[PDB]
Amino acid sequence: DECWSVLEGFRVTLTSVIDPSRITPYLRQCKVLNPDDEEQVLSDPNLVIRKRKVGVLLDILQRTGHKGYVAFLESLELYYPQLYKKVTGK
Amino acid sequence: SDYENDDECWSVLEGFRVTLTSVIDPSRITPYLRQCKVLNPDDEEQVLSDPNLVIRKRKVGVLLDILQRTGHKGYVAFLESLELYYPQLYKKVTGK
Repeated sequence: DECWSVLEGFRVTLTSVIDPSRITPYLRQCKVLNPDDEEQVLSDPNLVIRKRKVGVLLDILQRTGHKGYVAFLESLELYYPQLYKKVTGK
Repeated sequence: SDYENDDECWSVLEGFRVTLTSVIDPSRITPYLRQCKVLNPDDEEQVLSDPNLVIRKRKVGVLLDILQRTGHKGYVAFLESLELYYPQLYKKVTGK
């Protein structure tokens, strides 16, 4: 049908206002975004932007003390194994 | 002797900060960290939000293209998400 092509006139309005991370959880639960879709939308290919977001993440985790430190290292061992070895001396 | 106590553990990662922040794509690990109970949903939204319009616009464009490929089901779901989270946009694109 024609629903999406009709919405095209509003594309720039939509893209200017929406912060995608506010709606991707809803859309994932609707099963119209698969996990690879969401990872694609939310990923940060620009280094400057990525660095800022990781910095904010580290700051949030730091405020939880050792608990966040341990969970963070677990997350590296799972998703960034080479980074894990570098920061833990293994 | 403990050299990563609650007081000092983060300071030991300080020397790796530039590398950590350059290699990690945060959206890949925030779901796991939320399951470890060290990130609240509010924290995760702070991390993943995009304050730069140019970046936001690209990501929403990518999202819209993915949703368009799911046809009418994606359209209905998308409009519901606007009803809830962007009510003024919902009205605008539906004529209210």
